[PDB]
Amino acid sequence: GPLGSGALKWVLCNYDFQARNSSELSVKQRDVLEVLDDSRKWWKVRDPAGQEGYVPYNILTPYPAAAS
Repeated sequence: GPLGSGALKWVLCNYDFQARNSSELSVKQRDVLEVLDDSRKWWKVRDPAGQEGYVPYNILTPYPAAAS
């Protein structure tokens, strides 16, 4: 088959978290966001409205697109 060159790495939230301090951003249990930085516990992500902000990785989870 072909090689491809466009594999993004989204995350699915598992708990809600209100955040508006200065450079933080609120998230919800059904929100889905794309990871921009993972250097520390405060991951940086982009929401579907076009903003950005920091959030703790502990409430975020991978997007394996499968469950049981």
